[PDB]
Amino acid sequence: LNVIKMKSSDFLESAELDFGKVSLAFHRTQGLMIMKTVYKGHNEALLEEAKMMNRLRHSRVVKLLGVIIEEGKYSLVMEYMEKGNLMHVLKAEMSTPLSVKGRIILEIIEGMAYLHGKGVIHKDLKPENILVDNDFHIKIADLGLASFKMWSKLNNGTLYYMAPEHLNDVNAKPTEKSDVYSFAVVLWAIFANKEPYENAIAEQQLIMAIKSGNRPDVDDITEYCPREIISLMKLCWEANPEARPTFPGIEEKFRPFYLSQLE
Amino acid sequence: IKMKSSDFLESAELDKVSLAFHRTQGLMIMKTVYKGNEALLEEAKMMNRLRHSRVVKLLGVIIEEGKYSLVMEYMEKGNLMHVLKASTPLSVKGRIILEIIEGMAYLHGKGVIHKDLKPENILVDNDFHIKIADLGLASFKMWSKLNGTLYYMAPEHLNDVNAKPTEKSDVYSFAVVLWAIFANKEPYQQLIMAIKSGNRPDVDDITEYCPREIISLMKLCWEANPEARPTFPGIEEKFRPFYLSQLE
Ligand SMILES: CN1C(=O)[C@@H](NC(=O)c2nnc(Cc3ccccc3)[nH]2)COc2ccc(C#CC3CC3)cc21
Ligand SMILES: CN1C(=O)[C@@H](NC(=O)c2nnc(Cc3ccccc3)[nH]2)COc2ccc(C#CC3CC3)cc21
Repeated sequence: LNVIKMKSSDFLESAELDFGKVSLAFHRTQGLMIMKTVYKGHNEALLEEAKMMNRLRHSRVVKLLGVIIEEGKYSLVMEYMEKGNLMHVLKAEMSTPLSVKGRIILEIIEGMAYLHGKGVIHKDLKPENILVDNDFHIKIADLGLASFKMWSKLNNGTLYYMAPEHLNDVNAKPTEKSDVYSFAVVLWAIFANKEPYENAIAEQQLIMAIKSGNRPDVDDITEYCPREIISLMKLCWEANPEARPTFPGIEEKFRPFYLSQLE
Repeated sequence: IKMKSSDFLESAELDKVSLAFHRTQGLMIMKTVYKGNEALLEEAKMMNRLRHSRVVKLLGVIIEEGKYSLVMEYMEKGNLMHVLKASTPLSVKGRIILEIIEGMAYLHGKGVIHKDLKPENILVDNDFHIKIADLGLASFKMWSKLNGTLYYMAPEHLNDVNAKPTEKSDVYSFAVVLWAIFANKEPYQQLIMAIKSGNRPDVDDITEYCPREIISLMKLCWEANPEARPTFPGIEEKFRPFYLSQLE
């Protein structure tokens, strides 16, 4: 457990930011980190959960660096991703070029393939959980703590990326195909530079529409997105979960396309 | 367009909104949208330019210490369905329909498609005149960004959230409002597919007297094919002489 134990004295300084009690801190040897804190006023179960998450080690997946438990105040600690999340970057003034968007897609695929390979279902894949560093590499995060059972309980949601089978039944068993659907909508957003379903009027309209087969508007991306990716996102958002490909399957389809046409 | 909290003498919370008494311009409804940019002011100014007697006027905005609020006209009797369930004379129901037509024709003339026309967005003043509102911020794009009845939604939008709304989308919603005005009640997955297949509010459940012309109008305006529906100027051309000779 010492592998994930951090102390306030390990950091030179920290300050609260304007979710929840999030702060930016400089670690004495490991650099800038983001800290999320909850006040409670049992700890060993929290530390083991942190140790488990810390074993998810892959270049495109957020590595939990450690936790701090002091004075009834409980913190998770991770590396600071300066450019924020994927949608923040997509909407930036600088228009992200095709070669970069293609690499982002491939890195998302790599990260999700690793997670599923480790038996991890994400359950809330979405642009907000795809973080971007200063060289435009990405890492997959779980900022809503959907996979942190204990740490989520201590703290006591867009539907655009949620698979239709989970619309109105969020307690159904999570599946790998649930994540593949989310990925399909992320693909669309990467080329649209925006959230889907802008012409929806009511939440009930949208939920029923998606369950009936409605999908993001492909006509918004045809002049930017290559045909191969449009075909890919259609496979990945098929209504039948078992008709959706695996992420290793997606990777074997997408990587040679990226290499010859995009890189 | 820009107001300050100091511009108001008194305020009391009203069943995230409050009724406030302005120093010079009188009673207003205030809603704090966000607690915690120039595009917001520009959008507010464009809404302020939507000046018509049957359309709610955005009176101003308050931007103070990270607190963002919209300020609009005060409509004493609440929304249309509240009034319908209160009894409204036929000549007043006819005038209300005509005032909906006027306000919607104005909005369409300005290029504004409402997209969520319904009794809750039709506000009634002390003298039973109406104004059209957008309480769900369907047209307030930038202010909505600071942060669900399907009975009135046209079938071309049911199960297709990507189709662009048009003037005829609002005409369908108007037809169902007509039914509600004389039924005095709200209408009606299984329902959605039924509506998309041609099911409509049951005219036979209107129990009070309703002119044939109004029965025919609501059937015309809720045609499944949007091109079979009239425009609001087309509706006014037919309805105003009817109101003037038979109802006023
Ligand atoms: C400090 N912090 C963390 O360490 C988070 N960790 C993770 O997201 C994560 N860890 N390991 C993984 C890898 C994985 C991915 C999917 C499923 C399973 C595993 N993610 C959890 O709590 C936080 C919440 C929000 C923020 C923020 C912020 C910005 C807005 C200001 C920061 C954290
Ligand atoms: C203060 N306030 C506002 O100003 C609203 N504005 C409007 O609806 C509007 N403004 N100008 C127009 C005219 C138009 C109509 C259609 C399309 C485009 C324009 N509507 C928007 O936010 C609110 C939400 C809810 C309430 C409440 C309440 C009590 C009654 C239950 C109040 C507001």
